[PDB]
Amino acid sequence: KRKVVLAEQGSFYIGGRTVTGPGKFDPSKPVIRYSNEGATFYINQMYVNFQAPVRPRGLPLVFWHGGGLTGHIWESTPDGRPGFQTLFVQDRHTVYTIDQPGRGRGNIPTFNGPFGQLEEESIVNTVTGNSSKEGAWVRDRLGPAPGQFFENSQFPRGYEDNYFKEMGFSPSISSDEIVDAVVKLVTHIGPCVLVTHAASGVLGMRVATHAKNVRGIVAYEPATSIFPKGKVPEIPPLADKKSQIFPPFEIQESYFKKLAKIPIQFVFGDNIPKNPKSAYWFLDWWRVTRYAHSLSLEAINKLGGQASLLDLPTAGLRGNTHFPFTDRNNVQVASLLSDFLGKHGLDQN
Amino acid sequence: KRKVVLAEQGSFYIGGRTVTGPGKFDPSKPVIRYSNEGATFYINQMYVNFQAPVRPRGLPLVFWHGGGLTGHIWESTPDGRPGFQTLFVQDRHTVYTIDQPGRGRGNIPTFNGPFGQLEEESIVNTVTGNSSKEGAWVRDRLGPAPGQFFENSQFPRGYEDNYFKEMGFSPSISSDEIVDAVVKLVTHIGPCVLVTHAASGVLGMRVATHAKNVRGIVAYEPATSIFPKGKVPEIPPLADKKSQIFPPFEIQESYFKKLAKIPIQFVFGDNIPKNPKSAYWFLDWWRVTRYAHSLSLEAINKLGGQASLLDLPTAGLRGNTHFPFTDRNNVQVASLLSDFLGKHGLDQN
Ligand SMILES: CCOC(=O)c1ccccc1S(=O)(=O)NC(=O)Nc1nc(Cl)cc(OC)n1
Ligand SMILES: COc1cc(Cl)nc(NC(=O)NS(=O)(=O)c2ccccc2C(=O)O)n1
Ligand SMILES: COc1cc(Cl)nc(NC(=O)NS(=O)(=O)c2ccccc2C(=O)O)n1
Ligand SMILES: [Ca+2]
Repeated sequence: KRKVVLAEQGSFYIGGRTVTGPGKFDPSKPVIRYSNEGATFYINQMYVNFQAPVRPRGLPLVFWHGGGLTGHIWESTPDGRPGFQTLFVQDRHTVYTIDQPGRGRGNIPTFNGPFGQLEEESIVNTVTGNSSKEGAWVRDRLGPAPGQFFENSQFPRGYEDNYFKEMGFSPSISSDEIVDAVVKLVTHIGPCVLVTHAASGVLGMRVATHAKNVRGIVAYEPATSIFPKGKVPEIPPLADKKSQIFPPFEIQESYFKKLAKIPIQFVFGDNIPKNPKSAYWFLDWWRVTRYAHSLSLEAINKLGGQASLLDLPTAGLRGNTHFPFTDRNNVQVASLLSDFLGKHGLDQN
Repeated sequence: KRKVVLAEQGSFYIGGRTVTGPGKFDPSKPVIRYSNEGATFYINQMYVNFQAPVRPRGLPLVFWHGGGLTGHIWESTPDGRPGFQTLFVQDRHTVYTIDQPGRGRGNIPTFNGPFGQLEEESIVNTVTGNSSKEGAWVRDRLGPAPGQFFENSQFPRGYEDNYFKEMGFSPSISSDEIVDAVVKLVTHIGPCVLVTHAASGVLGMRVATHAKNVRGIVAYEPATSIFPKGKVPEIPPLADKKSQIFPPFEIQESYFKKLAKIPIQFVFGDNIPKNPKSAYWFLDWWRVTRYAHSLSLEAINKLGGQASLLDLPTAGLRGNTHFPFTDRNNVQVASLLSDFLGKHGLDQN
């Protein structure tokens, strides 16, 4: 089960643009100096890895990490078991994994000067934000509070250090430029399936409205909902009566209707409450966010779509976290993804 | 020949520490906020990838990228040919590739606040530095000035954008903490060989003085020379009679002596001038830096060592850049690395 046979593997950079400092470069002057003089910088490019099996069947899969993550989460679980990259090469799909602009091997746009600043232009903000171990613990629903685990947890307990070390900050790159890089990738590889997670959920939906080569989407616990412009349904605030979920993204209806042309599945793990929970902000946040997504999928289906919501507990899988593809039962989670691909013929040539 | 059979592959995080923000975490309060309140942050951890062949022979190889780079440079060349990772898995070595702390999938230590600042504490500097395309062009000796190639160049022309997109800034993480992470990796792996490049040259030498598991070093064009404390020889300034090379790193003789106990090879490419070249700063810089390394290797041999300098043109290979392992003749470069491993018994069990 750890063995993998690759016809080919590799990695490359795609997307991005260039920005430039003032003046001219002189090769006789000291080159190692604090200066943007005569400088050309490549910024906002994306890193892409691929592994291809011998005799691939069906469409390539593009795995797109969630917020603050990298392609590592598709490579291995925190306790060292095979990730979805290995599992789906074994399932005879070519597999692409990316580090989006601003994350991991993607570009972080900084120069000579305060972070993110190229002379007078602010490419990204100098002030950053970042989550904590404690924030990530409850965001990911390991348990209701740091140090605590829900009863039938599929988290790989004992490997907390490995898990939280994989997370980090994102600079303030425009979401337009992240979408642009993946649109370019989808043009490059041809017909494919996007497999997204959390923060890349809404970005993958946006990519699909720009790229007909996206033939299906599976999104693990997407973080932001998407609706036709001006048609966002009423969404309640959280139980604290003061907080709200992420403002839904709105796109013009002519683009939204492209989401009705491909199969789309949103997958949710366990321990999302049915009723308000004022004591546990992130549990309540997930309740209302999942509700918003159910309305988003309904709007897609009313336009002729093929969108569905899969709650892993309804499929017989209990205890999954916000990362079902690295949980202890990730092989069973992968089996459900294979089922989706097979149902729609995305595993056949 | 692109096919690769892996007994196993994966990745993991290792090394690093934690820093903590003020106060306590309350799961009832909004978790997504501009605050380090109650926050634990994992910082300065390293990303590690591994690919193991069936029936490995000899010691595992740890490939360590140069300055501003990532493990991508061992995966593929800019024009998409197999990198040393593939070539040496095919050569029946287990291959580790790393993204060191502060680069790629390694941690970049920043929080909520100005880049690198945790409340009143500066973990890394807010002001960054970075090379340009122009500076990298002449540092890497593609040619004497940006956009110009040496006639004999082994660079994969036409893939310049791909090449420069792989480079980025590094935050001011202490070199001690980078060495510490690799020492911990070497402890985990067991006996191994370090293959370093440019900025990681001096760091790999330091790791070997702390880790008897390092059984050999091959360094491609190391950037900083190393000497016993108080025994730095006379090194001239550059031809401009103003600039100097990087100040040599000095270590205790009792640690320096450990470098005499393992085989060490420094590898240099082509187009490094023999005589002073005041018109081309980085060509002259490489002349004096290579000279300093010659004296460093001499110092190791006078302690009973086996340290050698391989100039690729003397082996019949002409035109190599600062990245010989991604140049057009990188298969021939790899053959010379296999020759070194075989002479010293590092390719047998
Ligand atoms: C006219 C050719 O198209 C391009 O210019 C182009 C476009 C987008 C990304 C990369 C390239 S590229 O060629 O500069 N490089 C690649 O195509 N890279 C690449 N490298 C690997 Cl190792 C694999 C791959 O696709 C599987 N693609
Ligand atoms: C957890 O605690 C904190 C603290 C602070 Cl300051 N910022 C964040 N931001 C995110 O988690 N941003 S997200 O983009 O990864 C994301 C958000 C909601 C739900 C999911 C995700 C996610 O992609 O995993 N989380
Ligand atoms: C090229 O032009 C500029 C401009 C500025 Cl501001 N800073 C740098 N820094 C480096 O290249 N730093 S290095 O660490 O990668 C390195 C240095 C010398 C020789 C080799 C390397 C190297 O690792 O490849 N280069
Ligand atoms: Ca989302």
